[PDB]
Amino acid sequence: GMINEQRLLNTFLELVQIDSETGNESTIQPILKEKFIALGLDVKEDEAAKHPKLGANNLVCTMNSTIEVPKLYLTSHMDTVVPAINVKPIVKDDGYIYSDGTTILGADDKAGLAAMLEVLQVIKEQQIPHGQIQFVITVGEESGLIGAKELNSELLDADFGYAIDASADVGTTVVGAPTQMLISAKIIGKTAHASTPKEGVSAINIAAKAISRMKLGQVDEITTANIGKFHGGSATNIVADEVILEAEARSHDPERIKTQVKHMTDVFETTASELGGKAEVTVEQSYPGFKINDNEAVVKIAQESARNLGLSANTIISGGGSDGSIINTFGIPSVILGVGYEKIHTTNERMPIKSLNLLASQVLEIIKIVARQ
Amino acid sequence: GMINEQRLLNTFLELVQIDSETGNESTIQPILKEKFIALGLDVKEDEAAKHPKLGANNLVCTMNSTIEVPKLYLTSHMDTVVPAINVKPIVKDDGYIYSDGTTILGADDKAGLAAMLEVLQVIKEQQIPHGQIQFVITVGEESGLIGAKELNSELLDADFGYAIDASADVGTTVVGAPTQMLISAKIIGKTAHASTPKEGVSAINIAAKAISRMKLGQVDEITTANIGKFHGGSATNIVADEVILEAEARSHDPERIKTQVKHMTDVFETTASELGGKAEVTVEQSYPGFKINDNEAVVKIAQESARNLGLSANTIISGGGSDGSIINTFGIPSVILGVGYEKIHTTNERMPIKSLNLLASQVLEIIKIVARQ
Ligand SMILES: [Ca+2]
Ligand SMILES: [Ca+2]
Ligand SMILES: [Ca+2]
Ligand SMILES: [Ca+2]
Ligand SMILES: [Ca+2]
Ligand SMILES: [Zn+2]
Ligand SMILES: [Zn+2]
Repeated sequence: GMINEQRLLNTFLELVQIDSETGNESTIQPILKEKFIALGLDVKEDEAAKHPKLGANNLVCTMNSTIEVPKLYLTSHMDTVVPAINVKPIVKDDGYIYSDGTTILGADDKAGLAAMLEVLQVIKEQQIPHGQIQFVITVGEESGLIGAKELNSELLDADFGYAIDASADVGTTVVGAPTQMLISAKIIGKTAHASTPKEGVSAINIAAKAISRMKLGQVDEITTANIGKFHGGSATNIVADEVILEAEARSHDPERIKTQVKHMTDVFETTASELGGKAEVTVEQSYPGFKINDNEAVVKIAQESARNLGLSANTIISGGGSDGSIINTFGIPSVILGVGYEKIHTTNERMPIKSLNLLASQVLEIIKIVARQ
Repeated sequence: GMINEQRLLNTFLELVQIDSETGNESTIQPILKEKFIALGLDVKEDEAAKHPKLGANNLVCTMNSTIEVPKLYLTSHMDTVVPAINVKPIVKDDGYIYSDGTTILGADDKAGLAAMLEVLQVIKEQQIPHGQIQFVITVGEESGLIGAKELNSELLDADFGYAIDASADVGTTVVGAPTQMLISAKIIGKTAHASTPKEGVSAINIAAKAISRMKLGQVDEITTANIGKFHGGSATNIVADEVILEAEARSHDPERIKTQVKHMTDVFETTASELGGKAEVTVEQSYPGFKINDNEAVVKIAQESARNLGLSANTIISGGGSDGSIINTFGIPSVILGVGYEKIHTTNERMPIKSLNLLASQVLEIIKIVARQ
């Protein structure tokens, strides 16, 4: 075929053996920079390292057009979740790459990086004509898309592109994603001895009553909410005067997320006030939602590339975020390609070899389709 | 007049400055033993020190009759709550003894001990006739009446007596105290990503809903219940699969405490099961309740002693336990005398000097009244 399977596997295995836990990207980043320079790209850094939760700058690597056709970008993230120091990957007879059980594999997202490096090597050695391609390697994706948020957008020059970073089968494309917001609550009551409970106001009882009347779980077909953490109270014989709650909400409609966050806020505040306490609520947007139209070129090209390789060509809506959630806010239409990694963020993480081969073949195919528009 | 007020004050100050945080009674215990022996008492020790939460044995100190009249016992506890290392008491012009604000005072319960020692010294030096009196000095009262629970009851020989350890004005007598039970619940759900909440079952939602269904606070006129601790969940983006609740219940009716604890147990178990989780509920009796009939000799002698000293002579019901709650289970009618200590278990704890004088005078009067019967 086109891609070198043996080389792609070796690249992937090399990459997972470079320690890059999120916020500690300073080892992997110079190595990736030098690899993309070695492949003939002009590699530029932004100033993301200045952020105190990030260990190196983002990389924006540009390959000149050798044809005019559309300007493409591709993105993967160089960081992994914890624990991912000294990953010892094992290729098995079942056709899956595993960790040894002591770490994550870091297929999320070094499969995406291995796929990008293999494709450039294939393009070089076969002189495949192509348009302009940007390879955007981010830091801190696993700390809440922080590299993407600190990205110098003037370094980008693209009509559309692809985040190689969806939890879906290879050939499935994520065409929309939700807005996510964090909602935290501090519920204050009044301390008393537990024998004289009329002298106090229990923040545990207020928080429990609030939660019991709150729209939570699958709030509707396109909206979710979850209380992740509930902590409060020091002793059985004391009326609890403080509870801390940490929650989230997600929706694919911006008006529904607004209503849901206001709802949670108001339920906490008015339940606490009714029972003689008070609620301090604070909110933070993690990322904004998007939906790319089904007839946009970026979608149809993704689908054609899947069809050409005998894959589903399905388009789905994700339950969460990626760097494409942020890059979409720059006005560059972006969809998220299935990588086919499994059990990510756990020490059982694994990568099917056939999926790595197809992903690499798909990214090549996308570049060729864009090159013939 | 009869109690030596300065000597009483000096004895109190001496005792508070000997560290006896609960479980670390090993230093104060032999110091107290020598004081009781030097005042002419036969002192016996049990084997409470073998208990791994207790640092010394209880002391049972017996004073033979110099008359036949009823056999009395008096009890105080030698331990204090934390923080009570390096207590630096201050006697102020407003008529109160304070700490320096970095520790508790330990008026609870060294006011009781001081009162006892002074009364013994007045009896000795004035040759006041008396019946048999036992002075029962416990350890671990502040760890849940643990020394009283380890007490060798065959060392006791009394018709009735008094725990000098109530949060009430001097001349007020506690004639009843409730049953307290601890109830703890581990609520288990099922983990899932917060974007797909139907795949999981939130233990936070279950635990909150259970609490909203439950009778809590002032359950009725003589029954209380409190959720003191509520802890669960690790992250906003994960459906929480575990919550630990720690609760209590109290009642002056031993059947209503059982009904309440069954009610709480049943609501946890049925709510968990309904919503697809489970509830593990464990119960422990901290201490049993009692109520001494108001016409009993022990109550009438406490009230008479109070009236003789110009004090209210009220009888109340307490909100909590004491060593008297345990000693009553041995069949020795016991009521709890108001000590007049204030803001106990806090670094603002204080002792009115006038209350200390009246308490020592009251204990002396009770011994005299018993000696006439
Ligand atoms: Ca930094
Ligand atoms: Ca990830
Ligand atoms: Ca679709
Ligand atoms: Ca011991
Ligand atoms: Ca106490
Ligand atoms: Zn990823
Ligand atoms: Zn006490």
